[PDB]
Amino acid sequence: EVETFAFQAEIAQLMSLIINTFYSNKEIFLRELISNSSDALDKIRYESLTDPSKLDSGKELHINLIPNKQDRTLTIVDTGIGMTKADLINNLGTIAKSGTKAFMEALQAGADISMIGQFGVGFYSAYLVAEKVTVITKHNDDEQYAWESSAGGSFTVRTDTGEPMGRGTKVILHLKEDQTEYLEERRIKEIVKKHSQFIGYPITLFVEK
Ligand SMILES: CNCc1ccc(Oc2ccccn2)cc1
Repeated sequence: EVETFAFQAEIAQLMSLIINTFYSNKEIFLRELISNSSDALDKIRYESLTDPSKLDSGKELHINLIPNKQDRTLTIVDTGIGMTKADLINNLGTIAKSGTKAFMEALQAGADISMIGQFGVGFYSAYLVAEKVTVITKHNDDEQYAWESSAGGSFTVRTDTGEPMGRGTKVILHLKEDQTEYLEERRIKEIVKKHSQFIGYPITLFVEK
């Protein structure tokens, strides 16, 4: 059972701007997704301060970066609070309509695309480098779900049959053909050190055979 939804108009415009504006500094997508993962980890940590059972679904709080050159995918995994089906609809737990409006105003006042994360819609910077994005997520209060979109105005949500995650979020970036530099170990390391060296969770960069 696959459900197909239309993006709200303003989110569709945000995605079209990210895809179609000439902007060479694409590497910021990874900073934004790691920052989102840190935010999600902070949330489950905070809930666990008063209810330890919130970590029955997994005590480890971490971020994994998994490149796969055969699949041409970069996957960012975190064991944060995850998202309910309702959160996945409703723009992956963001205030994306008002955030996009504020981001648009800033761009017209001289800001650039790299400020996107200050407006709460940093997730959509994934489309700087990905032709399709798959989000697998498990929240303590819901079942495991998969969100997917190749932009073009729509996304899908289905129950995830795949590997159980326990708790957290997996962002799978299906990279554009000309953006495979983001599968190279030395490139990922360089970006993580430049933008995320002080993240307060362990970031493990997986290697390949
Ligand atoms: C914005 N809150 C999350 C967060 C925390 C630490 C962090 O680390 C670095 C590393 C290099 C330069 C700047 N910040 C990056 C993001």
